[PDB]
Amino acid sequence: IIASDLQTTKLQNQISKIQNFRVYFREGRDQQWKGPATLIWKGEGAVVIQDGQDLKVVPRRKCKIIKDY
Amino acid sequence: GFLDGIEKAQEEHEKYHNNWRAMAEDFQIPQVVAKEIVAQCPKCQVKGEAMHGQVDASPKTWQMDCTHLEGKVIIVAVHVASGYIEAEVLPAETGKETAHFLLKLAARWPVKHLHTDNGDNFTSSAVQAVCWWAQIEHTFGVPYNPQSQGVVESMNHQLKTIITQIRDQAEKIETAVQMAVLIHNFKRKGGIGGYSAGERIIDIIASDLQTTKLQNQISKIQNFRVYFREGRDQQWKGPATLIWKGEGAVVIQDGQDLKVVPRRKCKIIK
Amino acid sequence: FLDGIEKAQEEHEKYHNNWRAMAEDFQIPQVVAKEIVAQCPKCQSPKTWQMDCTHLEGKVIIVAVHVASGYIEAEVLPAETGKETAHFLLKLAARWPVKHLHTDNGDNFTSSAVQAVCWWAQIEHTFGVVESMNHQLKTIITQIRDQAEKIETAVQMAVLIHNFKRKGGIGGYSAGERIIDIIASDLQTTKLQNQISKIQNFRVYFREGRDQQWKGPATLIWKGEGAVVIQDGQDLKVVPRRKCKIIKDYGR
Amino acid sequence: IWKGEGAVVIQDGQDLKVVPRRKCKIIKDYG
Amino acid sequence: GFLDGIEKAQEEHEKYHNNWRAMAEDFQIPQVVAKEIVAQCPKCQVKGEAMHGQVDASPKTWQMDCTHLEGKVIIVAVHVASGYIEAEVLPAETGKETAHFLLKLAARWPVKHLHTDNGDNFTSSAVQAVCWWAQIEHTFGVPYNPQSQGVVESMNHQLKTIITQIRDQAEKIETAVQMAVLIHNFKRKGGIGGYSAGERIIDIIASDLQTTKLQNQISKIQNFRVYFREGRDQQWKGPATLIWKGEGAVVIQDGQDLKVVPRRKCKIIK
Amino acid sequence: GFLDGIEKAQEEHEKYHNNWRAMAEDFQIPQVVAKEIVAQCPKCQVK
Amino acid sequence: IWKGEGAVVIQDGQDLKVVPRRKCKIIKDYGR
DNA sequence: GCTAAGAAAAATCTCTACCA
DNA sequence: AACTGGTAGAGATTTTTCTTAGC
DNA sequence: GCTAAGAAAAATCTCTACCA
DNA sequence: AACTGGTAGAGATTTTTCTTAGC
Ligand SMILES: O=C(NCc1c(F)cc(F)cc1F)c1cn2c(c(O)c1=O)C(=O)N1[C@H]3CC[C@H](C3)O[C@@H]1C2
Ligand SMILES: O=C(NCc1c(F)cc(F)cc1F)c1cn2c(c(O)c1=O)C(=O)N1[C@H]3CC[C@H](C3)O[C@@H]1C2
Ligand SMILES: [Cl-]
Ligand SMILES: [Cl-]
Ligand SMILES: [Mg+2]
Ligand SMILES: [Mg+2]
Ligand SMILES: [Mg+2]
Ligand SMILES: [Mg+2]
Ligand SMILES: [Zn+2]
Ligand SMILES: [Zn+2]
Ligand SMILES: [Zn+2]
Ligand SMILES: [Zn+2]
Repeated sequence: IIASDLQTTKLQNQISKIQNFRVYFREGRDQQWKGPATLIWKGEGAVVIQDGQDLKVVPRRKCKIIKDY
Repeated sequence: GFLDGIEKAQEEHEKYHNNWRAMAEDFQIPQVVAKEIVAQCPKCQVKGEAMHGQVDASPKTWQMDCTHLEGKVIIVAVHVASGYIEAEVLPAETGKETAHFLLKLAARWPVKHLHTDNGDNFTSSAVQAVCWWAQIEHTFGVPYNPQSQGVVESMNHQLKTIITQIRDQAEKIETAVQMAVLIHNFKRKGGIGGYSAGERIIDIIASDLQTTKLQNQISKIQNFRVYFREGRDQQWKGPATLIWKGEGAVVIQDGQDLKVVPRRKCKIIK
Repeated sequence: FLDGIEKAQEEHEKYHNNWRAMAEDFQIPQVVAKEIVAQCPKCQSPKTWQMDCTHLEGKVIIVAVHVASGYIEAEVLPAETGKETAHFLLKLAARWPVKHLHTDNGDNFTSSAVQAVCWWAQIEHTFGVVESMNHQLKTIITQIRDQAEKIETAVQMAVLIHNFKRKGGIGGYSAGERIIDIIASDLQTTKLQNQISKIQNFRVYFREGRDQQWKGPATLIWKGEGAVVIQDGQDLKVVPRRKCKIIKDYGR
Repeated sequence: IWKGEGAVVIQDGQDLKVVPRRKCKIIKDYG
Repeated sequence: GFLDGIEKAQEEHEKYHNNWRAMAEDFQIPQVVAKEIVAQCPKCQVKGEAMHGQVDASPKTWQMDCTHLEGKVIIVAVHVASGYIEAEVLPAETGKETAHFLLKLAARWPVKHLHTDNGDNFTSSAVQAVCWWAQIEHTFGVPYNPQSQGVVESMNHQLKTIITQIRDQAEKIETAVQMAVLIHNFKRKGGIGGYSAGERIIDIIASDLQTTKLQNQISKIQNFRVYFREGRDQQWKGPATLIWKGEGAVVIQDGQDLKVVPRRKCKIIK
Repeated sequence: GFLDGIEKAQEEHEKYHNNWRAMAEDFQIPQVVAKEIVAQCPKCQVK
Repeated sequence: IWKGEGAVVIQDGQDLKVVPRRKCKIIKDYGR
């Protein structure tokens, strides 16, 4: 009972430290910097982010991705 | 110690928005802590990561755009792998004329992939119907990012410089556009092979067809299955087709995927 | 090497092979094989187009055909004057290499506008395949007529079906594959001819075995890392580089 | 060496490598 | 031969405007002749030589410009060697207010050289009168070339980003401009010495004064005249002052010009 | 961010006097700040 | 006090003295 | 007769503006 | 979760080619 | 007691947008 | 004949510093 709780907390710790990133992006006709969003997919050249239950594709030249220590 | 310095640095950044070198020198905290104080601020974070991507350059990809010259509308298509240009003057910038231009282009050359921006004539039901009938995959760029279509905007620049060079030899603008297309395609050399654009599109399409037929004839008479050992765990994967054996490594095909495996981790079976 | 050159000369003396086949079979370079063909007395078009006008549903269809492959470019004209014919010819010459044009003695084909376009684009025009291609295109146009609304759409859809969907002939190819193969073969021949003239502007003095006197001026054919192929006395022979001296020749 | 559907095997200076198809140009290069 | 090829290449370029690689391959002429055929054409020659210059960065040079923000007029001056900024909001873009701004700047700091563009407020009789009274040399840039004043346009960019960072802490725009000047001058570090802009202007001006006084005291007690031999002809030039003698070369002053002469070509005389 | 982890690690060491690798692994803070939290305590010693 | 390429200046017993680097071991101190 | 200096000519590398 | 800057010319630097003086 | 592997932390290098 | 692009931040790669296992 206790051992399964320890193993579950270890696996959830690894899963929580894999892909919890924040994205600040720049989009629109007047290109303003907008708030945080969640990274979904990251390819070379562009990223797919989820912001306010809307999917957007941003080039990596117009975004900043913040990790966790 | 520096824990009270960390609290003072948070108050100071909340007022003045220092960068990390100013806080790490004024309050004598380490640089990881000052970098975290700046990185947890939303009023900062206004800068991108300073790189460029690379566009798709397959042997059947075309890019398309519209430009303006003397109150007319020119539409330009470019073959990406060679630099080969087709261009025309439209009476209007509607979707019907863009669909007719795309249908003539597909009737002349093999088109399998089209890349455009998000203009109103390209996001149209007529263009969608022509792409459905002629079996073309249409992709659009990220909005307000002209670097996604870099080749056709570079060719907009080249076409306009040639038109100002030969402008006084024609009466109308449409004659001058077709003369500039001829000068670009056949009278300018230099590039990958020292070619012009017409010689390069002939070489690219002919080499594509010849190399598919050659490796069809090669693969239909093969033998020598290969069993190989790879992965993070030293497992054994299934039947792989040997393609080429070199002095140092071998080339195998597994699940229509090509892999280069060294000679120690594989065995050939007749 | 020299065994391959002698075998290629004997085989050409029997059967008169071509230079691509001899270069692939006997494993010699292509400039040597081209010289073997060029020395034979018994061994000595990719850019010609035909144009015509036809009628359909009160509209004028103008058709150009590439003769060596059967490749088609068509259009629908607003009238049958010489200005629209000159504009169609200028577009065709802008997209494909056109050097020889064959037409009939029509009015719009014999005009000052067509004459000025042929002068600017350097085309040889001759007045007298297109009729067979017009009949085949019109059978396709009546076959796919109900899939389109206008006549220009049906014309371009029939051009696509003719060029890329109908296969036949010897190997079973369409017309687009045949025109690209023909033009690529001509491009290979012209590039090799440029290399041949640039190499053959030299001259070779060679020193034969067990002689200390230099021989006559032999023309250079091929220059390798360790071998040199020369022509002398209507004979080809291979001399190594340690007994050769290559000098420029000014014999225009 | 081999041209696949989404990858190309090339030999560059006695080094075999696998490049994507969209990053290659295959010529015969008369010259 | 290729002499008839040269005549054909001239006719062909007159019609089509080929580049030199196309003519050198089609007509088989050498590349020097084809380069000359292109270089003698006026319809070509539309391209610059692809380099950048470097601006004057003496320790008493200032650059100045005007920018716009929310319907106001900001005027910015920058000290070039340190990056030190003064900025204000003007009621209008006339020459009277620009002359008053320049007079306050000259009353605060030592100004000897001013560089501006060709705006109407800078090419003015009031600015000319202030520069005459305060003994400032005014230079103007090449017209419609903003790269001549590169430092002050870079600082226009930095000032606007800081103003958007601290905008919600002030009511008016003038308070926000002065808060941004304080944040730039004293709260941002990194550069030549790891300094801010205020520490760097203090270091530059203080080191200038100290090094002049030190070498005045050094040069007033010198001796050791030097006779040296240089030039394309092995001549002898006149009395030169020895400044420093190093292991390998010596430093001499001749006609207020500094020269580094090796030790073989000189003799020291007491 | 780990600055809230710094405040929580200070409270946790004031109660239980943890070692520095334990605080660095549990609160996800760097090792320099964890050694400093141990170093400012008069009863403890980083070893 | 000072760490040189070959010398080290230390304070001990209200006295300053110079010890060479071959007879010294420098360790971090956590004595806040 | 053979080598090598010296200059001409060709090839390769870095960097810029413009494309709504 | 499946996207992306590129082209061509102007000089600068390095390498290859060609003629002739000298032993 | 001394060395060295391994990881954390700091320093240096390349490249981008924006400034009418 | 006397003029001229620059600044600062985001990652990537390399170097220095610090703790601990092992002989
Ligand atoms: O800024 C443009 N070019 C200049 C440029 C470049 F080419 C390449 C670069 F790397 C940088 C550049 F600055 C440019 C802008 N737009 C369009 C263009 O085609 C276009 O070339 C376009 O069609 N649209 C439609 C889709 C939505 C609406 C109409 O706005 C956009 C705006
Ligand atoms: O294009 C400008 N900046 C952007 C920019 C840059 F900063 C630096 C770059 F390397 C490139 C850039 F594109 C710009 C233009 N002008 C003036 C500016 O100050 C100015 O910054 C200005 O004052 N004048 C006056 C003098 C005559 C009239 C009024 O037109 C000019 C126009
Ligand atoms: Cl767009
Ligand atoms: Cl100006
Ligand atoms: Mg567009
Ligand atoms: Mg565009
Ligand atoms: Mg200005
Ligand atoms: Mg300005
Ligand atoms: Zn901040
Ligand atoms: Zn024959
Ligand atoms: Zn020209
Ligand atoms: Zn404690």
